[PDB]
Amino acid sequence: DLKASSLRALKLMDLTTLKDDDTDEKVIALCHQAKTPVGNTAAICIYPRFIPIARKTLKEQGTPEIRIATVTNFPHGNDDIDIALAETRAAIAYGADEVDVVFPYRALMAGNEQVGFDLVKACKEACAAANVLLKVIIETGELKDEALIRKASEISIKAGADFIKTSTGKVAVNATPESARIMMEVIRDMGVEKTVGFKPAGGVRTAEDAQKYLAIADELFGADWADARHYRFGASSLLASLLKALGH
Ligand SMILES: [Mg+2]
Ligand SMILES: [Mg+2]
Repeated sequence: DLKASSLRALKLMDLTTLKDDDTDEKVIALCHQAKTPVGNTAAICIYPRFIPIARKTLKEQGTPEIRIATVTNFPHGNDDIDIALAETRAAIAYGADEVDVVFPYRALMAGNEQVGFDLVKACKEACAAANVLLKVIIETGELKDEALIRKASEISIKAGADFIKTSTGKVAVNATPESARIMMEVIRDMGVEKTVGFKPAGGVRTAEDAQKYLAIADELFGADWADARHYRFGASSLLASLLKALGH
């Protein structure tokens, strides 16, 4: 049923705005939108500079349980660990609940597996010390090949990713059911489904597509696995489509 999958998907959304024209007022509006008439999203995802006003806004409307996710090393996934760590420490100091860091995928495409491992591990150590979850964006659209998607997923998991996420939403190709299945198969094959969640992101716009992404999760790990600690939708306009499927 689409309605059951849509409500489920809504409660798993990282409701996102990551735009050149973002403003405090736009993030405040996103916070109000996260408190939907059928329930709250799992989180918002915003640039780090909007975290403090977002936290205040979420608290004052009585939804402090809507988590605050942000992005670092974003969107480029450069291989400078000092910079990626510095942005991650800034995100923490701002008040992030979760940091979505971009894996250095161009370095991996060049044959360097080590910098990706160290970059994820450095950011994880900072986040873990602050009780902040770390998601790792591997950019499946640029990786393109299934072997590289598996490898970037494997490196991120071994380096301590709490989530692996398909995409930044800033490149030509983002989440696809094919890329989602590959990444979830890595979680399954590595036996880390209890400690590593999955997050399709970018281009996920319809309730029909959200249903397909959850179906893959249900198929691989059972219908009870995809909770907020283990599954998120990185999306924006998807919320309107999920609500329309629900009667709002
Ligand atoms: Mg470099
Ligand atoms: Mg070393």
